[PDB]
Amino acid sequence: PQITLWKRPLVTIKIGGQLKEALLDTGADDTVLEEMNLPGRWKPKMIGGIGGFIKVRQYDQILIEICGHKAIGTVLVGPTPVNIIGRNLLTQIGCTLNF
Amino acid sequence: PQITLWKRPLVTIKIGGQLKEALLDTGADDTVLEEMNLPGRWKPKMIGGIGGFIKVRQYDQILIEICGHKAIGTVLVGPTPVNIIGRNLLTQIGCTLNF
Ligand SMILES: COC(=O)N[C@H](C(=O)N[C@@H](Cc1ccccc1)[C@@H](O)C[C@H](Cc1ccccc1)NC(=O)O[C@H]1CO[C@H]2OCC[C@H]21)C1CC1
Repeated sequence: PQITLWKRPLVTIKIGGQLKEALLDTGADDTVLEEMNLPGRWKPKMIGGIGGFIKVRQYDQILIEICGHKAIGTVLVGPTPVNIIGRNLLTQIGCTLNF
Repeated sequence: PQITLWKRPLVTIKIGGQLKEALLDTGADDTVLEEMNLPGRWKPKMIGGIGGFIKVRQYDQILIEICGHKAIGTVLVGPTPVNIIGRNLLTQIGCTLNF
């Protein structure tokens, strides 16, 4: 679809069998989700934005469905204020910016 | 144009008569630029991100050209790690997400 930017570009995602709301974020290299208990091994990581860094758990090869479009990649999980879909998964669903 | 997301969506902007590099960021409500000398009145403001809050100067009704498209709006100036163009100006240049 086409998403305008008058409001935060929030969409429904399906991950680990659960539905969540997430922000499509072209300014994010990586995808960061609010605290959730995903199964499997993970690696510690630190992610930075405005204000500093937070500690996250990095999970590899996680499947996420974003408005019916499937993507598979690295998902970071930690105390983020909002679920963020980053470029690593937005490239996979064929997302572009247009103006 | 149409911009894919394999690389960071960095563009050249013109502000206060100066050229800078900035990230087109659909996950940002507001536009935040690194420390710089902008003309005009300004107000102290606080903006929060993934790591916490930073102190910024809010400049209102600032002209900025983003890849040839003129926007006039609010620009925050402060210790951000990267220059970010947020939705407040992306809407003015007609930017949408498409997938
Ligand atoms: C490699 O480094 C990265 O990719 N870092 C990513 C990251 O932080 N990206 C941000 C831009 C960015 C890019 C590189 C370095 C610093 C800043 C932005 O895209 C996402 C962020 C989401 C958000 C956070 C708190 C509350 C609401 C929304 N938005 C934001 O901070 O916006 C500020 C300014 O506008 C205001 O509205 C919303 C909050 C306010 C993190 C996700 C992986």
